[PDB]
Amino acid sequence: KDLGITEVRGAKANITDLVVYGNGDTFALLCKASSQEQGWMKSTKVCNVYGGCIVQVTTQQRNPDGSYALAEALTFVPNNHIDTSGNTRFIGKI
Amino acid sequence: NITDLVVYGNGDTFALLCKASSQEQGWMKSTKVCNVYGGCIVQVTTQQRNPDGSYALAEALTFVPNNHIDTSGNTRFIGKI
Amino acid sequence: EKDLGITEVRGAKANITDLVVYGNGDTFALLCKASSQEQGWMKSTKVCNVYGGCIVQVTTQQRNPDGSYALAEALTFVPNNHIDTSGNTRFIGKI
Amino acid sequence: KDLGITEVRGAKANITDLVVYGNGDTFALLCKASSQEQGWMKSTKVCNVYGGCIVQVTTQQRNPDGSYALAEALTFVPNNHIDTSGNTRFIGKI
Amino acid sequence: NITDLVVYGNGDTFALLCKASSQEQGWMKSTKVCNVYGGCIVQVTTQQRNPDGSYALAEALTFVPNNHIDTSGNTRFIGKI
Amino acid sequence: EKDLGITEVRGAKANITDLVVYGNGDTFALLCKASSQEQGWMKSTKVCNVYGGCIVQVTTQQRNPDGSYALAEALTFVPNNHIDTSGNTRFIGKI
Ligand SMILES: Nc1ncnc2c1ncn2[C@@H]1O[C@@H]2COP(=O)(O)OP(=O)(O)OC[C@H]3O[C@@H](O[C@H]2[C@H]1O)[C@H](O)[C@@H]3O
Ligand SMILES: Nc1ncnc2c1ncn2[C@@H]1O[C@@H]2COP(=O)(O)OP(=O)(O)OC[C@H]3O[C@@H](O[C@H]2[C@H]1O)[C@H](O)[C@@H]3O
Ligand SMILES: Nc1ncnc2c1ncn2[C@@H]1O[C@@H]2COP(=O)(O)OP(=O)(O)OC[C@H]3O[C@@H](O[C@H]2[C@H]1O)[C@H](O)[C@@H]3O
Ligand SMILES: Nc1ncnc2c1ncn2[C@@H]1O[C@@H]2COP(=O)(O)OP(=O)(O)OC[C@H]3O[C@@H](O[C@H]2[C@H]1O)[C@H](O)[C@@H]3O
Ligand SMILES: Nc1ncnc2c1ncn2[C@@H]1O[C@@H]2COP(=O)(O)OP(=O)(O)OC[C@H]3O[C@@H](O[C@H]2[C@H]1O)[C@H](O)[C@@H]3O
Ligand SMILES: Nc1ncnc2c1ncn2[C@@H]1O[C@@H]2COP(=O)(O)OP(=O)(O)OC[C@H]3O[C@@H](O[C@H]2[C@H]1O)[C@H](O)[C@@H]3O
Repeated sequence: KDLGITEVRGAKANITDLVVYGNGDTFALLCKASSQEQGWMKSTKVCNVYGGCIVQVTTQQRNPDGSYALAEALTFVPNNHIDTSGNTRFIGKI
Repeated sequence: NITDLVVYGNGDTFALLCKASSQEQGWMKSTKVCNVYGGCIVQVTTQQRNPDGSYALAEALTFVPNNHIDTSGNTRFIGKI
Repeated sequence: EKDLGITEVRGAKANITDLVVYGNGDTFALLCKASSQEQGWMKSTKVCNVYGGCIVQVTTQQRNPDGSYALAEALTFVPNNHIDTSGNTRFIGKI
Repeated sequence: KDLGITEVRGAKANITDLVVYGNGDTFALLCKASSQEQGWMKSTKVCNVYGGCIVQVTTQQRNPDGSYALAEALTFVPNNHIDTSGNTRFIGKI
Repeated sequence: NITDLVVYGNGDTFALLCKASSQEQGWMKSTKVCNVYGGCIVQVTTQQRNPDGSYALAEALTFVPNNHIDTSGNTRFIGKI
Repeated sequence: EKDLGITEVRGAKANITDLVVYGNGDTFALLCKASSQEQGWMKSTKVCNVYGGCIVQVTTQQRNPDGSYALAEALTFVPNNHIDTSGNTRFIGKI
């Protein structure tokens, strides 16, 4: 598992057998932290919709034996969108 | 692909919005959407295979008012009903 | 092993000899399900109709090669919809 | 793990070292299915609050090696309460 | 009981509502509540210890409008603000 | 092993030599945290302020005796509240 992917173009450039259906950036990356050595990645991604957005938080932790623990959570946020017009993205009023 | 697959009801009740996967790295991630009256139900799914062949799994779900997955083109999107 | 293909209580009672049910075990009614007993997974959506809307549950279970399981659950309230079980195919729609 | 507990009185009568803080029936059992042999239990519990209720779904699956997999989920339901005045409980209008 | 415990902020931001546990059977289940303006945040927690000493964990969270955990008596409850 | 006591990005960068951060890594600001590095667990609440409310995340991680981990996450929207970080103790309150 590559712990530092930030967009679908960087994913296709680093995973040789990646298969993507639909718009791979439907959930745009808001922020992410990872340590390849400590084996973890945490990210927030946002899908803009009519009148609000869908916010996803993701955690993945690699174990010493090579296995993984995973968690995901999701919520709807009214009248906000992720702004992707800057280098540092944020959620704000539509 | 699955010889003994059994489906109850509409197996596409949650229609696929997007998906990424890698068979070698052993993970898949998808978003699926069920259109209902006045809004839609959005499901996110992650599955990761481990080196010993076992799996880690996660799921999350939310309601989105006044949106439907629009399947009228090749690229689906969630938008105003 | 876990039966991954149950669709209602009557079927569970007929296939699980020691099943114990408290209350109405069809409170969360099956909307859709897919499963493979040999590949070892099931995914289902269930709906509990309530006053003014319904509660929707999505459920995933995956069997591992060593016979253990991975599991996930998620839940949301849906206003002004109910599962309709009056026809061959069930659906969520306006109350 | 006892897979068939239905109320806090039955839990105290079967678990010798059980410790309960607060009202142990804050989340009242709505429905439950379990198989001791297949090793699983699934339950819905409901906490009545002002103007609505909190609904919890719980799944626990025992593995061949004696370990467990667990999952939980929670949502708020407006203008409904669990009715406990009958033997078979239901969620309905407050 | 925990010698190296480190707490940041108010360690009781989520106040305990109820809890059940068994040290021998190896599980604990709790509900905790954070009072906010106009409502409260309700967290449910489960932890199960395995025979090999490892753990399974689960968490869930929801917002409840116009309720607070009432801590004015020995038995706490969620009720109208 | 996982550092279970991080409270902000500056502390993570100073204690995790290969940390990589995309975007503003304090987007979810720490509200409260408890951890024991020796017992192997951490529990935290983080808040992302947005227009008209905030997003609240609760996070749990537990280390197992074999060095592996169990994890859980949950998330909800809270209307008309923000985390206030202007004082010694942070709190969620009216915007
Ligand atoms: N809820 C999802 N539903 C469907 N598909 C998803 C979801 N979530 C992730 N994906 C796909 O996996 C790829 C890499 O994911 P990843 O390497 O495992 O880490 P990440 O933090 O989740 O994604 C960070 C960025 O990557 C880009 O492509 C992603 C997505 O195409 C995206 O623009 C992300 O914003
Ligand atoms: N949130 C729940 N709360 C309480 N109890 C639950 C829940 N969810 C499931 N149960 C009980 O387990 C039995 C078998 O479940 P299962 O075999 O593991 O598969 P499934 O997809 O979850 O349920 C498919 C159908 O089975 C029937 O009986 C179920 C339920 O009585 C039902 O009519 C289901 O609609
Ligand atoms: N909440 C559910 N409730 C009931 N059943 C479900 C759910 N979720 C998935 N299923 C069933 O599993 C099949 C394959 O699942 P899969 O191979 O494991 O990956 P996926 O990302 O979840 O689904 C990608 C697409 O597959 C199609 O059939 C699905 C569904 O019939 C669907 O149209 C999906 O849109
Ligand atoms: N979100 C919770 N928060 C705090 N505490 C909880 C929660 N959930 C469960 N508990 C406690 O465990 C005991 C047994 O739990 P159990 O044996 O593991 O199975 P169950 O289906 O979850 O609970 C079925 C019934 O048991 C009674 O006592 C429960 C509770 O005091 C209750 O009235 C339940 O309605
Ligand atoms: N939902 C998230 N989405 C994206 N990224 C996240 C999330 N959640 C955490 N991160 C990143 O991991 C780093 C270390 O996290 P961690 O060490 O594993 O502990 P923690 O309790 O989750 O975060 C405590 C503080 O750490 C700082 O940096 C964090 C974050 O940049 C932050 O200011 C936290 O407020
Ligand atoms: N979402 C959280 N965010 C930050 N920190 C958290 C959260 N949740 C828990 N904590 C911290 O762990 C300590 C012990 O946790 P614990 O021993 O593992 O069990 P518990 O049921 O979760 O908490 C029972 C009571 O303990 C007190 O201190 C807690 C908290 O400081 C609290 O007042 C609890 O009300």
